[PDB]
Amino acid sequence: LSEGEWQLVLHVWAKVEADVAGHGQDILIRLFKSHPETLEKFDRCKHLKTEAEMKASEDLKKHGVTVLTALGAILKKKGHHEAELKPLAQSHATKHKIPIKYLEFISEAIIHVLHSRHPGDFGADAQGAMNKALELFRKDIAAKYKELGYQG
Ligand code: HEM
Ligand SMILES: *Cc1ccnc(-c2cc(C)ccn2)c1
Ligand SMILES: [Cu+2]
Repeated sequence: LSEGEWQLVLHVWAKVEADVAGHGQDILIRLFKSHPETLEKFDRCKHLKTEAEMKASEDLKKHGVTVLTALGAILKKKGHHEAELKPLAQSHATKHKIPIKYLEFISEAIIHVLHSRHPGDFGADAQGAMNKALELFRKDIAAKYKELGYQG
């Protein structure tokens, strides 16, 4: 990414940081509605059936904050994120067993929520920048997955 593209990424991410939990809720709800098979990866989660139940779930809201906190730290590294990706690849390859296709699904949900909530800060320039940033994340975590023996 160019420096300008990183700045577009972090500009819209600052909007996410104004209410991390609400963004995380919308992102995970979009993920679970669009790809319900991902629900099975979480404990005490398959039982959630309606959007209202999903919005009421403290576990879901906590999880969305966990995801966005870690992703935001990664994005702020502007690609220099090997030390941040290392523990994530470790757990997601060997314990949670999250295939790259699921990381694509959550990337799509992130982009959907950012476009829905911040269209003025998420035009084609910023969309493409965020696309590139999330593609770089997925590329680098996929390489670490394989180092750990996981071909997902
Ligand atoms: C942007 C992508 C993602 C980020 C930054 C992220 C980040 C994290 C972090 C920081 C944790 C807690 C520490 C750890 O266990 O490593 C975690 C836990 C977890 N993640 Fe991810 N995650 C991502 C995507 C996903 C996806 C797409 C799934 C499933 C479809 C998933 C499933 C899980 C599970 C099952 C846990 C265990 C925590 C729990 O639910 O008890 N992750 N994630
Ligand atoms: C429904 C859901 C979504 C995301 N995370 C969870 C969860 C549940 C527990 C018991 C612990 C950690 N995360 C649930
Ligand atoms: Cu969780």
